[PDB]
Amino acid sequence: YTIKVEVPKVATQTVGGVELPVAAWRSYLNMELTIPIFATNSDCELIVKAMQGLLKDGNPIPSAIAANSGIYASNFTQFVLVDNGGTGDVTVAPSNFANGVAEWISSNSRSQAYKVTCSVRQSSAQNRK
Amino acid sequence: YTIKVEVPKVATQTVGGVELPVAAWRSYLNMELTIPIFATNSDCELIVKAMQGLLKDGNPIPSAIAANSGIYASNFTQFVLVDNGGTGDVTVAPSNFANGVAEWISSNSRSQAYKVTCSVRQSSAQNRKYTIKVEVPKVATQTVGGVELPVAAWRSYLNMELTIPIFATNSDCELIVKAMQGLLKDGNPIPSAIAANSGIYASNFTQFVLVDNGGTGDVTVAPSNFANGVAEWISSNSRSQAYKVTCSVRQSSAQNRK
Amino acid sequence: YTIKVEVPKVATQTVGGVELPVAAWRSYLNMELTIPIFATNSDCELIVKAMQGLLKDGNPIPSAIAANSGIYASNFTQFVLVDNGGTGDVTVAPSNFANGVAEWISSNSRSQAYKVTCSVRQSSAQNRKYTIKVEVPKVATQTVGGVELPVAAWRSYLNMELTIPIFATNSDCELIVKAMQGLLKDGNPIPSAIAANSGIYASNFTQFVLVDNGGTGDVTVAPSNFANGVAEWISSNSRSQAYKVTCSVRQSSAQNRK
Amino acid sequence: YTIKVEVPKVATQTVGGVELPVAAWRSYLNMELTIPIFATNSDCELIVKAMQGLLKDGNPIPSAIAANSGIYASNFTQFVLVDNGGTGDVTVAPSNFANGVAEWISSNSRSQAYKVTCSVRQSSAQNRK
Amino acid sequence: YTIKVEVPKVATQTVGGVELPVAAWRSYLNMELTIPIFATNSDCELIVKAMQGLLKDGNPIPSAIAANSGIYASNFTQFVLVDNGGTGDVTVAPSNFANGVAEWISSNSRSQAYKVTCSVRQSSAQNRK
Repeated sequence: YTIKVEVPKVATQTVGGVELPVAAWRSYLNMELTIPIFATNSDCELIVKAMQGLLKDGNPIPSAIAANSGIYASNFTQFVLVDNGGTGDVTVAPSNFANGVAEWISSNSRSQAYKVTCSVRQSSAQNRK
Repeated sequence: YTIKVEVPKVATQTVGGVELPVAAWRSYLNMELTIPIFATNSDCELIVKAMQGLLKDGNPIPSAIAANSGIYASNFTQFVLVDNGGTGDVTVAPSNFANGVAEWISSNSRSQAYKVTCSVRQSSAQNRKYTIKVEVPKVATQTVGGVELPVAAWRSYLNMELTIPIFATNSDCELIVKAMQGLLKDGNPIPSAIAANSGIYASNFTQFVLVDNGGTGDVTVAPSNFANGVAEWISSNSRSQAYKVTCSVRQSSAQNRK
Repeated sequence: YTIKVEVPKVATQTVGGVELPVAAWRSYLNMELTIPIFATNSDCELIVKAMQGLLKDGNPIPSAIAANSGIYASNFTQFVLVDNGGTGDVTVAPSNFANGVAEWISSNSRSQAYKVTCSVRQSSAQNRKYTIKVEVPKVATQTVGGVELPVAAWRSYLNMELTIPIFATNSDCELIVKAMQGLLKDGNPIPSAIAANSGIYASNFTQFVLVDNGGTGDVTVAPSNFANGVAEWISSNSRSQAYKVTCSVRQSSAQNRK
Repeated sequence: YTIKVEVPKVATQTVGGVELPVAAWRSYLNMELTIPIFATNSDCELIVKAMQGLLKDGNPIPSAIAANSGIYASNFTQFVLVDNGGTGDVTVAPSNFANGVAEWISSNSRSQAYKVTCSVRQSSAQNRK
Repeated sequence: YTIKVEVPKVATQTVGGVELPVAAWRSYLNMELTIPIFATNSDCELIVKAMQGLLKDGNPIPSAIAANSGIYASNFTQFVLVDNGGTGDVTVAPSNFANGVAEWISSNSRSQAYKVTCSVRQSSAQNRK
């Protein structure tokens, strides 16, 4: 799997006196996951559980990021990307499935929107990337 | 957005038979829409409203298409391009007929005006082709050399090509116009997807009425394919005698979405 | 003036169907008119009257066309080319049949005579072609070497090509003749524009009866296109089975208008 | 805009004893108008008003010309070019719209007729000529 | 005759924080008129009448311009160039007669003013341009 996420910072920009909604900067997340062909569905569930537990609230890895510090069909559906207790949530919706790459986009201007992509590819004879 | 429509010829047609050549029995519609990335949802709703007002009954373009005619000195009239409930309406007026291209612009400066152009041509021996273009601006004031000028921050572009065989009866052209009107009706999948900056994936991919004939004789299209992300609707007919609708969306360039 | 007419074949025709090949179902008429810049309105009315008298019922050319025939020794007769209410009428008489071209001239000198020529030919495997030419003079006296001679100051030229498929019935040829007669009837847009040295723009661009069948079964043509200045009329049919009329006017050279 | 007007002087000419109606001479008027794309309809109305006021009766420019002295669809319609109080008026009628150039011609012989042409063209990126 | 007219668009411009009255853009009108030496004063009056009728309100040529659309001594005196019903009129006044070219200028700043010029010259042996 190759999964990419983009988080923007929404703002207004003045191009010669003209106001346009843009993103001041964007943060990128890239992740690659390799699974051997011998893996049973239970092994895949264990991998998913490990990934979920890596970023649970209160653990060192998410706590470092949260303060900018260090160490001291039927599947192409809209889902909630950012949950803020029911108010201020960010929802992405499917947009494109060209070249075997699925895409999601939040309901906003394209310049101020969240972007999520996911794709699978048989990289090796015994590994699926 | 890329949209394609295929309409069958009904006059003197035998149901379930073989009718050749293919080009003598089918009408083709191809629509391309370019929207800049700076447009919000409210801009998309305005673009959808402009499209709904372009093909409304009684206006020059549907009247010309429904009667196999071109643009002449009796249907060249001003019409409401964008309807906003009687307040803030955007209307266009005849402004040019040079080189065989009919043009309408709104009562604004040349840098802040809605633009409509229409042309017809005998493209082949047995085919006639309509070319239609619409330009929708985003008005702004921009300061050059310390002086303010009216400009457009960006423009949204719509182009349409319509190919009709010479054997089509006036009723066939009326069917084409009705299908065009029913494609963009409010509440249908494509305008809803356009107004929300999204695509057609699983919950808006539903069957809908393409041709409305007062309850009796209506034409309904149902989903039939989703390969490569392109959504496809067909009617209850053979693939050679059915209404076909295909829709897809991609990112053409870094500044626009098609 | 450049004028084009398209006539459909009606015998054994199915309404709204597909009929192939195209060349087996349609008749074509192409007319070119060259008028010198020195002609006034009264000269144009005389030219229009000559055209009206050329295609009047009972005359050699319409009789030959309506019966698929050529020119032979029973319809080769003299006829009134220009009618001026019994006084000042211009008549032509048979004068030549060499090389397969039938010729008529008026009772005047060879330099001051109205000229009419007609020929037929099997131009293609399934098409027959009529070529018709008319020459209208402007008589004058000109002094060369101190001696007066009769000459023509200028000549107005009319040429017509008519293509008919071999499958056409006598009734189809009668329909063609009636359409030809109704095109140039007094009060219709084209003769009115020709008589006034003008074109078809907005007020003479009106619908008119092309084929007159005694009130019942009449054919009416209505405006449908005005691109590039060319005026176009069609009947209430598909573009493959309708009567089509196109008219345009330009300046061919510094001395003539076409 | 590029607007041209031709005014003839009607006469009869003897070509070897043959009388022909011709124009002894013709007067030509050529005018070019440039309008920026930023112009509002009110600006265009102001320009039209200035053009009309440049040639109003009693002003220096028309008075110099009148004595040969100096300084001391729905639009292709017939209109009156010369107004002479309802008697002796000159009316032009549309004739041709080839190559994007509209033409008008008075109801006379072509050799003794008034000629009016008008055409528009995008000469520059910000100017319409 | 060679007649030129300039119509400005008045505005204020900020040069490094300094306000100056300027014209954002200018529209130019150029016209050339040729009259043969055989023309009688009546012919010149007819030419002036044709020029006036070319731009009368309601005719195709001024109506196209008004909406930016197409086709579908004793003479050097001040005169009204733009008439707005007695309120908001634009008046030009004589300024210069150098090199045989007469000039008019509206009573404003030179950067925001209307400019009218007129000059006559014998271009050919039988034509006056």
